[PDB]
Amino acid sequence: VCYLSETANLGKLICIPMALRAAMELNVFQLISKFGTDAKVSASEIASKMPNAKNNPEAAMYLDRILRLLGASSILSVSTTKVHEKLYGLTNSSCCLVPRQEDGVSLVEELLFTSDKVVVDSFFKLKCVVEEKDSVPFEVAHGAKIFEYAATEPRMNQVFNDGMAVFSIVVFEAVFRVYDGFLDMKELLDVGGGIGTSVSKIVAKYPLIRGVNFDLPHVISVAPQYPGVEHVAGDMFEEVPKGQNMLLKWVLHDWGDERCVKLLKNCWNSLPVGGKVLIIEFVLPNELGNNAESFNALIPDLLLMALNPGGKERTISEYDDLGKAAGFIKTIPIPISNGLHVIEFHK
Amino acid sequence: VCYLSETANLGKLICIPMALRAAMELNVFQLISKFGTDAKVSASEIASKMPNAKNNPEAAMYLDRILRLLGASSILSVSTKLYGLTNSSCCLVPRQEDGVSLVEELLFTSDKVVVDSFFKLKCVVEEKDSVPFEVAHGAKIFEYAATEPRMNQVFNDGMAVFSIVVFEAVFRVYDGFLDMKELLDVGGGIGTSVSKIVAKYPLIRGVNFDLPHVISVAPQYPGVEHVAGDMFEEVPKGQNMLLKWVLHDWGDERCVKLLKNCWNSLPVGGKVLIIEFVLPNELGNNAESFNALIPDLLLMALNPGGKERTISEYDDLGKAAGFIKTIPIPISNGLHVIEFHK
Ligand SMILES: C[S@@+](CC[C@H](N)C(=O)[O-])C[C@H]1O[C@@H](n2cnc3c(N)ncnc32)[C@H](O)[C@@H]1O
Ligand SMILES: Nc1ncnc2c1ncn2[C@@H]1O[C@H](CSCC[C@H](N)C(=O)O)[C@@H](O)[C@H]1O
Repeated sequence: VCYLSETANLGKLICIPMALRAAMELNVFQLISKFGTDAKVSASEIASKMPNAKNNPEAAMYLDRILRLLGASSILSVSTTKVHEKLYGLTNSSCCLVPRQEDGVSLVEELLFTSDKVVVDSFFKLKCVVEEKDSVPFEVAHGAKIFEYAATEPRMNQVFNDGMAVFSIVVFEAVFRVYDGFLDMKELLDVGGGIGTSVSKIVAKYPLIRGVNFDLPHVISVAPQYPGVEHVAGDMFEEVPKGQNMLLKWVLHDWGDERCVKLLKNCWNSLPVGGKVLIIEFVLPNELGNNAESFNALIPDLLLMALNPGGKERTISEYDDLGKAAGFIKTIPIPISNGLHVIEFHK
Repeated sequence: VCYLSETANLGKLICIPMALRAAMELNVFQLISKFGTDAKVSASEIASKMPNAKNNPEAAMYLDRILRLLGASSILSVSTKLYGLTNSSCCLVPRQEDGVSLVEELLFTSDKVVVDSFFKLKCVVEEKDSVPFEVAHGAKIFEYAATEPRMNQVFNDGMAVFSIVVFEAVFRVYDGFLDMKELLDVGGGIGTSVSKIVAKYPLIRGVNFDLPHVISVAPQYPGVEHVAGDMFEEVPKGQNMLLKWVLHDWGDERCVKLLKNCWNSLPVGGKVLIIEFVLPNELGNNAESFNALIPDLLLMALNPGGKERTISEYDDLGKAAGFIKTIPIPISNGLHVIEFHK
C-alpha cells in the first residue's frame, strides 16, 4: 500500500478527461494535422494557428502545460528537439479526433457529449440511484426531467443530438463492412427509427429496399423526406406496422425487460414468418476485460444509469432471453466490431 | 483509424472517476475491507451492510452496475459477480490507527467546485489574466470558500490527509532534521507541519510563520512558537527554514524575493528546505509524472499564477536568491526535499 503512487494513479482519473476536453474545445488535434502526416510541433506553434489566443502572451506555456498531460496519458505522442522545447504529435486513439477530409465525422461530437457538464452534473448524483427509491441522477441534479430540460435548453439539445449523430455515421460504416444479411430482404422497417437516417442510409447500399420509418408522431412530424423512406407515426408499445424484416438500433437498451417483451411481441405479430427483428446494441461481454467490448457496454450502461436508469445494456444470453419469451425460433447473434453486434431474432 | 477502439479508450476517461467517486461516496471500499483480509464480497451483500440504502429494492442491481466499471477499470477485483479490494482499492479504507486514507484527498481533486472550474480550462489559454475558478464561480476562491463551508471543509480534509501521507514519506527517508536545533516553517499554516517534526526530533525549537489572520487561529503546540507577518516583507531569523507547498504557488519573480528574505534571515551553514513534487524532465505513464501534473493542472484552474517545477528550475530560483548549494533529495514518486545551502 504505497499511497504516493495510489495518488498519481487515482489522482489523474479526473484530470486526463477534462484536459482532453480542453484540447478538443481549442481544436488542437485539428490544428496539429494542418501541419502534415507523422508531424510534431510546439504548443508555441499551435497557439499561433489559434484565433482567440491573439493578445494572450501566456497562451503558449498554458497550452504546453495541458498537452504535457495528454502527451503523458498516451492521448498524444511527444518529443523534444535542440534552448529545449516540447514538440507534439498524433496517435491511433488521437487521429480519431481529426475531422475527416470528406464528411467531417470524428469522435469530437461523441466525446463532448460524454464529458458534457450536463452529464457530469448528472454523474455527481449516481450515489442516489442506489440510496433513494426511483431517483434519477439527471432529475436530482437538474430542475426536472430530461425532455423538460432539453426542451427549454437549446445547447444541451445540440450536444445530445450531434453526438448520437456522428456516433451513428461511425456505428453504421462498420455495420456495412461486416454484416451483409440485408439482401435476402426487400422490405425493412425501423421501429423507434428516429427520423429515418438509419434506413435513409441502408436503402442506398441496397437500393432494392422498401425503406419504412416508424417513430412517434412529434419525431416524424419534424422528419425530412429521404427518397427510399416512407415515414409512419405511432406508439410501437401499442402496435408496430407490418413489414418483412424490422430494425431496432438503440431502442431495447432504453427500456425495461417487460417493456422489451411487449414491444418484441407487437414486432413479431407484424412480421412475416421468414423475416427477423434485427437488434443493433453494444453487447455486454460475460467476463469484463480492459477489453474495449467491455467499455463500449459499460460506458452507456453508466450514461443510462445517470440519464434514464430504467435503461440497461445486456449480455447475449440476456438478449435471446428476450427474443425467445416473445416467440422467436432462432436468436442468431453476429459479432461486428469491439462489442457491436447484430443479434437477429427469427420468427 | 479504428473509431470503435478509441471510442472506449476515451469514453472511459470520464466514467472511472465519477464511478469511483460514487463508490467512495457510498463506502464500498471499506465495507469490502470490513469482511476480513483478501476477501471477495458480492453486490447484494455489500448493499446488505449499507444503511442509507436499506429501503431500495433495486439497490444491489444498480451497485453491481458501478462496481463492474471499477472491476474493468482494475480499481477492484472481478472474481466471478464477487468483488474484492486491491493495491489501488486498499488506499481508500480509513486506517485503524488514524482513520486516514487517500479518500478525503480524491473526493477533493474531483469535487464539483473543482471540476466546474476545470470545465473553463480553455479560458486560461484564451483570455489573459483569466481564472477558471472565477469564470466558473461568482467570486475569487477565498471569497467563495469564505461563504460556502462544505467546499472549504472538503479542501481542508483533502490537504490534511495528503500532508500526513507526504510526511510519513519524508520522515522515513530524510536524515537532515537530526542535527537541527531550530526550524522555521515559512508559510507554516497553523503549524501542524512544524509540530509533527518537533514531536519526532524534540531538541529542535519549532517556529510557525504565517499570515496574521491564519496564525490568529493556530492551536498551541509543544516546541512550536507562532510568529505572524508577511514573508514577502521580512521572514524571522532561524538556523534553518522549511518551505512546504509554498514556491509552487508563485511566479519566479515573487519566489526569489521569498528566497532573498529567507537567506537574509539565515546564518552561514543555514539551509532552506523546499518540499514539493518535482516535475520530471521526461514525462511518462508513471507516478513521478502524474504526482506533478495533477497539481500543475489544479493550479491552472484554481491559481494560474502558480506552477510545478523541475529540479533545475528550483535550483535556478536558489542561485538567484544567492544560495551557494542545491541538494536535490528524492523521497517517493516525485516527492523531493530540496536544500538551498547559505
Ligand atoms: C435512441 S433513439 C434510436 C436512434 C436511431 N435508431 C438511430 O440509430 O439514429 C430511440 C427512439 O425511440 C423512439 N421512441 C420512443 N418511444 C417510442 C414509441 N412509443 N413509439 C415509437 N418510437 C418511440 C424515439 O422517438 C427515438 O427516436
Ligand atoms: N505573505 C505571506 N506571509 C506568510 N504566509 C503566507 C503569505 N502568503 C501565503 N502564506 C501562507 O502560505 C500557506 C500556503 S500553502 C500551505 C502551507 C503548509 N506547507 C502546509 O502544508 O500546511 C497559507 O497558509 C498562507 O497563509
